[PDB]
Amino acid sequence: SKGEKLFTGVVPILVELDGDVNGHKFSVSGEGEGDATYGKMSLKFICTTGKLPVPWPTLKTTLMQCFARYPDHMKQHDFFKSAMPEGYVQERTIFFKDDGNYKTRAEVKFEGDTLVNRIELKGVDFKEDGNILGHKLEYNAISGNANITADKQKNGIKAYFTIRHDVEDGSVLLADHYQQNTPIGDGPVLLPDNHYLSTQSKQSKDPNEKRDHMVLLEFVTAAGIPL
Repeated sequence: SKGEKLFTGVVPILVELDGDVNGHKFSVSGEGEGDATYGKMSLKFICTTGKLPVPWPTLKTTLMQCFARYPDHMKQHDFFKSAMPEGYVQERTIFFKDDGNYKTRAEVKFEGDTLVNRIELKGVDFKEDGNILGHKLEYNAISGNANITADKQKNGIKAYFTIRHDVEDGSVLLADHYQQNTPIGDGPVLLPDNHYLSTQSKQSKDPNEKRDHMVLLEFVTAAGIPL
């Protein structure tokens, strides 16, 4: 696809998130640049409705795998880039153990020159005193592997992985992600063989930013097929 070509230089990123967890509505915008050759994303995320009613780290996976660096020999398995510019739908259920789940739906596509990630997120039945709504999560960078497999009956892909979140009482809150992605356009796409994306994240704060925010630097690289 020509879509792989759309990603050879640096690409402006816009992220929009409409959320709702146990009623508390919130919104997060994100702005930055992705440079897929290096697998790099640099982004700043702000909560535009005031304080964020969940921990940022729990929103990280939801807030562009099209920006991953596919080794040249794996590039026949790059579904994300093949779907562009029409984009793809990315849905997830994220099951936090001993607490509620988030259901998320997003469209990742080009709008003019910009890569837009548009998200609806929705969580119910969380514990008002659990470690999410009571803000009891530590603020660490989330790294790990997303495990990809073709889903040919749906012309797209699925992923599955578990993020481990360090809690403040010294414990671990496990978050099981079940992902499904399906192409928005009707063009041909690349339906990969099994592989994973390796993410290396660096989370920080702009000190002079006074709004609730998260500053991210990400590196994502595809792997698990040898040649």
